[PDB]
Amino acid sequence: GSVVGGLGGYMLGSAMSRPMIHFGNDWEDRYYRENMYRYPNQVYYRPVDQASNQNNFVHDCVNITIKQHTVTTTTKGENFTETDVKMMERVVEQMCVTQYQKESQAAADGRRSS
Repeated sequence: GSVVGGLGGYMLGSAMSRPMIHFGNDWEDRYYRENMYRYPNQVYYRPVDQASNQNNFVHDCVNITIKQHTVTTTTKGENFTETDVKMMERVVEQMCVTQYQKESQAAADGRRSS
């Protein structure tokens, strides 16, 4: 899975499932579900050595995977709205929270295996 000219060496995760978010609003929970199939399954990441945190890895990951959904995708027939992107800021966070933990464990525990 490519990008607009790579991202400077960024890696790409395995496909993932949809998180159950708990926004609090029934309109969000509905809207989320009404579009849950359109959200990404995979997230880009950087390797865990130089940066390594649950903040910066995960913020940038949202910015990035969203950007691929904004430009690598909206120029091929997609057209996410503000509200769809606002949902995506959560969906990719949850995904890249796990991707961070996976990559960290697979580094620290040595189990380099997605």
